[PDB]
Amino acid sequence: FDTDISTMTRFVMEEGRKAGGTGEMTQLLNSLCTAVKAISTAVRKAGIKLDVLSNDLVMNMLKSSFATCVLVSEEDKNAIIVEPEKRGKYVVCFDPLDGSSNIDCLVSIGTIFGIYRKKSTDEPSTKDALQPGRNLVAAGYALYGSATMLVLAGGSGVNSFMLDPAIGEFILVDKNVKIKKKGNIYSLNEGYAKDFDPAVTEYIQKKKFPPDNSSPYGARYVGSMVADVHRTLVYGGIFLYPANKKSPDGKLRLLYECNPMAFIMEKAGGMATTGKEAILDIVPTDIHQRAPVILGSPDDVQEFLEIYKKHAVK
Amino acid sequence: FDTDISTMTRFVMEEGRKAGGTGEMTQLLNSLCTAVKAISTAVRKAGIKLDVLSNDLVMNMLKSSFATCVLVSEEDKNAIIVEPEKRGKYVVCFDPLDGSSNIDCLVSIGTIFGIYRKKSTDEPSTKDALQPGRNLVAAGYALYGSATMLVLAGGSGVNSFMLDPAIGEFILVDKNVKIKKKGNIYSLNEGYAKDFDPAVTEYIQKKKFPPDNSSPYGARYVGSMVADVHRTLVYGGIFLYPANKKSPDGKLRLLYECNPMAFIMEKAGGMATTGKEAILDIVPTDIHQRAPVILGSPDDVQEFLEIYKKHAVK
Amino acid sequence: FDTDISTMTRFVMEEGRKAGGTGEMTQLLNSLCTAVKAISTAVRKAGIKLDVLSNDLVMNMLKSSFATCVLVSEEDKNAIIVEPEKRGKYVVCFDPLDGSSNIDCLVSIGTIFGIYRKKSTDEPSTKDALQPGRNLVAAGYALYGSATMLVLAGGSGVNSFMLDPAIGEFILVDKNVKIKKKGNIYSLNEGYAKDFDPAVTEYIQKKKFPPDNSSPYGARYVGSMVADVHRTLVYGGIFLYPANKKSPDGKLRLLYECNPMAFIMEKAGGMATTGKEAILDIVPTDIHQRAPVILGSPDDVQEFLEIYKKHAVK
Amino acid sequence: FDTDISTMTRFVMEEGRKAGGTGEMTQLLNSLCTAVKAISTAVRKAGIKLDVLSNDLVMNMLKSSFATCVLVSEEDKNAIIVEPEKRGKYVVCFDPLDGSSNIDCLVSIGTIFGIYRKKSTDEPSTKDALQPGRNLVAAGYALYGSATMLVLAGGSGVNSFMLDPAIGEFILVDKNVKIKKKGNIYSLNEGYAKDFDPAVTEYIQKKKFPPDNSSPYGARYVGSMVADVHRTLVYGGIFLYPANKKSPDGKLRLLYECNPMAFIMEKAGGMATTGKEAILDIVPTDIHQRAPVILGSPDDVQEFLEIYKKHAVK
Ligand SMILES: [Mg+2]
Ligand SMILES: [Mg+2]
Ligand SMILES: [Mg+2]
Ligand SMILES: [Mg+2]
Repeated sequence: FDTDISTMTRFVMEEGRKAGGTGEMTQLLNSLCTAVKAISTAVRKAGIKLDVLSNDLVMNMLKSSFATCVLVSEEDKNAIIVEPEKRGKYVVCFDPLDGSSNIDCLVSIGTIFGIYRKKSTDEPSTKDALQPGRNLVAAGYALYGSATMLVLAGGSGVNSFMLDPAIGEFILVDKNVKIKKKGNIYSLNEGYAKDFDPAVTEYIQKKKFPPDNSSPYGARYVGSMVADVHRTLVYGGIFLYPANKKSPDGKLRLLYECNPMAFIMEKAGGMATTGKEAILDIVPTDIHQRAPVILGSPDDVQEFLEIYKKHAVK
Repeated sequence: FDTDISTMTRFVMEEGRKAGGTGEMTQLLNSLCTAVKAISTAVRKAGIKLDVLSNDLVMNMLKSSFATCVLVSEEDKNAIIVEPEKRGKYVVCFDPLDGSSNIDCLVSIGTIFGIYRKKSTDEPSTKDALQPGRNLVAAGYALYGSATMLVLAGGSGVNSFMLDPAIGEFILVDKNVKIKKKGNIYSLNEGYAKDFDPAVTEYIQKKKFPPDNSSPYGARYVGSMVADVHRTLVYGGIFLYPANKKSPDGKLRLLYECNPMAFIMEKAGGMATTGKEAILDIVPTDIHQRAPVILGSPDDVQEFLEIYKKHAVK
Repeated sequence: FDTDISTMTRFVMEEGRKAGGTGEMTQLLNSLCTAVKAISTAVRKAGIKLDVLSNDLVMNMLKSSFATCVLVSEEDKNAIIVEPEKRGKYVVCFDPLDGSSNIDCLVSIGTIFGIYRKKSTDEPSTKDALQPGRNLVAAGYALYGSATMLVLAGGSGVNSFMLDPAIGEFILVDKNVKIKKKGNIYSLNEGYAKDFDPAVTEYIQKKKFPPDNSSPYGARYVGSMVADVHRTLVYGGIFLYPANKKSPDGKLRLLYECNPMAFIMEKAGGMATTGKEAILDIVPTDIHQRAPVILGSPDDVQEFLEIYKKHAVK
Repeated sequence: FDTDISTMTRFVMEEGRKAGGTGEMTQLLNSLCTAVKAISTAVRKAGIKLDVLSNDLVMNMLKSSFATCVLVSEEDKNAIIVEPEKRGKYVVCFDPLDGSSNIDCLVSIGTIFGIYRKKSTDEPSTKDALQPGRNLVAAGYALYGSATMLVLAGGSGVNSFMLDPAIGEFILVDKNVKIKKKGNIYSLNEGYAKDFDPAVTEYIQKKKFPPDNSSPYGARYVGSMVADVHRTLVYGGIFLYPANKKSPDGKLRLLYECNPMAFIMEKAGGMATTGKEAILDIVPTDIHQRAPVILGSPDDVQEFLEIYKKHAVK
């Protein structure tokens, strides 16, 4: 066995010692890890709804952290104001179990969260949760796959942690990851080819028949956001979830879905945009607001952006 | 805890009692399950090559089963003749760790196997492994995902088993599964759109702009065969791995990749073909021979087949 | 000869003048009658496939009616969208030649159709054909027997028309028919006695050994749906096509087989159910969907229903 | 002046060309518009009863349309059977001049109508007017305010038309309107606070002191149904007319008041319910039957519904 275990806690603990945290973020992240480990377990045996189980699990651990004041979940109509006695300084937006639809086919589902520091001195309210993604102080997700992973983006980089099931701790596996500058994979559901705007139809076209005669990009789309975004972070490329008829503003939620993934992308060196603007700069008006997202290696989203404006004729 | 555990072993044991097996198949399948459980473990922590580890693991457990005589692996140039003392009546073709390429992105990789009964009275040789897929007596795969699954197709149906990590046994989860008649998902790497033959280009086209004005099929492609084939078995639809420039005969291997998946499809009520002929009817000439594969719900591969012949102009 | 001929056309023409039709239904029904008359002829001499001939015949006459937009046939994998120029407001579901299997033994085969008014303002699609039977505006069948009959159920009753071969017109023969309240004949293939659920086994039993010591019902089963359903409408009784092993959801199709016959039954004063629910209330998900059917005189299907629930133990 | 005028007639004329109408609906709607324009005029100068004038006006224009057979007015004890010579296929329910009580204070009063297609082949009778709101083929109202508006809900959406007094035509102003998902205004006469059931008292309470500390909803109640419902459709929010002591079943009439407004709400993307059930699903027993109504943005009536059942303890 190893005598010096590099656990996530040790890591967030060092990090917090720089800025001089009170340690709340550590309580927050520890509580979160407990919820994630419980979910990985439910998932690894749920066969021999989980959605509500996961929501409650994450909600309860978060509250017991004494580190939060406002909880916004994909699973809740309204924002949650944490009791005064368990109150703390952070606002956390989360999607307890994402990809919960195609869950049977074992397609890598996951948990997504974004953490903001409350700014107003007054009583907590939904307003605290309506901050632009650029205001996030931490963000990440857990991918429940062959192994349970937790990717975390602090204000100093992206680090990948893998759950060691023998001791139930997330061990640092990759430190300060950077997304490659240009990738060879594009990802999106081409089954909606019929509703795609001309910009996307053109961009895709340039992928299958490159004009400089290079090898065309390969296609890859899992169907679960956390899965597609993770492959993107890891091997590079681009991920697209534009608007169509069935979802004229995109299908992915802004607060607890696009923002946390946008923040991780930038910290990783990638980019995240709506075509018009960067996801992190969008100021939210509603906690369940959606947004179109194009994200990935910088050289590919930029190439996308040119084609976007060539058609914006602004 | 449950007092009556429905383990895979109990199941293959009942099944074997019908035909009146000597019990070799049970030894074979038990040895296999041990190898799979060891691999799920290596995988769940391989981060904090596996290919060769897995090959050796599966090879060794198979030999110790006293149930086999000829082993054909994706990882081996030639077929393996099992020692006389450990010799048994079955020939097993396998792919120890498939999807071993995009393994980092947690995209559901797996193990694939096909089991044949030796027919010739003479000394074992490669010839024993060169039988048409229709001659298989058992087949299945293990999907290493959120949970480790083992799908098995005996001569009586397809059953899904999920690994209970607490006791290390595969518990029967789904009995005699049937693939839906028609699905709404199509799966293939459209990044090779440029090399696709007219039949596929047309079929795909009919998917994105249905002529009867129905809703178009959704796209889904994980990149790992076992993953894509499993989602197909589960939610229905179609999976396509045709030939192109880089692979003019298809990329998937016949013996230990297409055949086992073709056999499971048929037993599930689906179909598996090359366009010209059914995968199970192809008589192999080489153990590493490849084949183009179209497989899935019957109503979709048939629809594909019409378009195939409309272009075959035979 | 008669100076005042009571033809079907005159009849649908009067009827249409009530509701104030544009006359499309008349064009539709006239085109249909032409197809039926051509088929009766092919049949009356087919000896000295017809299926495909009949499908094309009915398809072509329907399109030329300028009264339809979506055609669903038993003979077609998908629904048919009628050309814009020949487009009209109705959706018609049909089974061109039913009983086409035991056709040699002269056992009364026939054509079945159901007519729906399109509801959506948008482009025609399969969805227009997926309406519950209770939405039918007209329905009927043609029985090709000793005489060619056409039974039609408008929203005002059931009328029987017989083809006068001398002038090639269907003359009204029976106006507003009503099925008797209770009949003395039961109809179903008892050769599947082995797969029958306990409810049916009990019901049949009460038929051969009536508990009130009355005379037992006679048995009658032609093998051709249109034939059995017609004898039922005429002399009363009950017709049963439940589910078994070979057909766990029933063998008869919902859209163009059970629905049109269910609608006629109700309009005739009879009932049509699956055991659980009335056939007309089932909302279709697929154009080739099947359904178990019990239909006939009200006093008999009700008696059946009691025994059904006595075993449902819901 | 504009060379291409987008009049309501042109619009209902295009729409009718889809379904293939005989043109009756156009005659119907044109006759209606004439009655509305005459009323807007009487109203714009009635100062320098109107109720009976309006009833007669609408009754006469409707009859001259040759498009109706049964007329049900708020102003008439019984239903009206239209003469055979002027008879047509539609049944129209209407409230000629609503809000006719607080008319002096200039509070936006209006005309409300609902149109049904007759179904029975027999002689017209009151029964034709007793169909559930979900059976409506068209519905709308005219708001006589700063401008005269006509809101129409066809089976394809809601469109707002404004009367151009210079040429006396209703010009399309807003196409296919959608009610916002959640609004910030609640509307009801709180002066009956004393008779309100606990569900409403609680819901209102959650509006003035939001539990998630958000800004409380503003109050707005004009006193005239058409006015309150129109502001609701336009800016979103919720409208409530529950039952009390003075009106234990609600005050608004079902046929020509709640149904037409319920149909418009749904077509607009909103909802309309009694607390127990949706207004459109209520099958009428009497032409002057009343119903409690809660209607508006979906996110608000749903929030209401939860509180309704939390108190139904069903
Ligand atoms: Mg989600
Ligand atoms: Mg392989
Ligand atoms: Mg048939
Ligand atoms: Mg009124």
